[PDB]
Amino acid sequence: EGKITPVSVKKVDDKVTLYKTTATADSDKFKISQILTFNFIKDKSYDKDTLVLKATGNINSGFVKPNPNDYDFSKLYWGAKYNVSISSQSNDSVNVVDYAPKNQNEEFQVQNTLGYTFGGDISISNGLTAFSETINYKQESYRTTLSRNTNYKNVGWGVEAHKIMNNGWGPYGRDSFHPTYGNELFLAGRQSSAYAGQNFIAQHQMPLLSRSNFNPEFLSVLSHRQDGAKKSKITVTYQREMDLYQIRWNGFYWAGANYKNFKTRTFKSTYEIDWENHKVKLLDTKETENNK
Ligand SMILES: C[N+](C)(C)CCOP(=O)(O)O
Repeated sequence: EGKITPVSVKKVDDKVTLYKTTATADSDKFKISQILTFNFIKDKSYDKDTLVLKATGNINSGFVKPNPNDYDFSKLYWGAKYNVSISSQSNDSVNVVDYAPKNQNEEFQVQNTLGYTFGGDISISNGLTAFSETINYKQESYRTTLSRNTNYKNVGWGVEAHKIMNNGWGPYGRDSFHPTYGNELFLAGRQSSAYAGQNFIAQHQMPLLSRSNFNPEFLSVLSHRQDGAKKSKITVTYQREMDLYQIRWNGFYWAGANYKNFKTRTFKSTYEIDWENHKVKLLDTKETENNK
């Protein structure tokens, strides 16, 4: 649910003209917000039309705190992985050619610059030309990877829990497991004389992405061959994988268990890109849930 701004035009040289329009689609229910800025680059010195899409917005973590009254067993849900996907769903003249980030990255702050040079050259550099854009996001304790299904018409990224320190313990991940204590990701004490509901570390000691939200900044470059249809379809998906983290007292010690992607919340928008008129039109939005 949202709006699409009118198109703004910026004539660079006599060769290049930039056109921009921003679309916003939201899921109030899942607390996901997609802000999509389509930058069309018309370059007379290049035999292809270029589109630089910047995807920003918000994806809530889906965090659910534990019931403090839980005595011997308790659980909480946390935002373990954020997935953003872009797909060219029609028109064989259109392909996904470049993107940022373009490689795995576990730095606390991801910063990249994408530049377009007169003549068609796309360059991506680390840190913050006829056109330029940047991506900047914080992902402390998490790691960004390029989705396995990335190909000539598809690009995706995953921002997943990676190296999470408890106090000085760790690092722990979605898969860590101690032969005795299980996954200790958010376990406060192995022998705590406490209610289970009160034996997790505090929210402020957990990564911001795990208990708050993720503010994505991703860039995808689509190329149009200048032959065939002027319009094409594109889908943009924002998703969170929520893990069920639970702790239990067995009479002797505390042990933890993390169920990976136990709950999934997904928001997908479908737009029709009009490469001739530098506009986009919302065709559909779809909210989908998975609950194991
Ligand atoms: C914090 N931890 C539960 C992951 C490791 C053990 O801590 P502790 O029970 O020795 O205080």
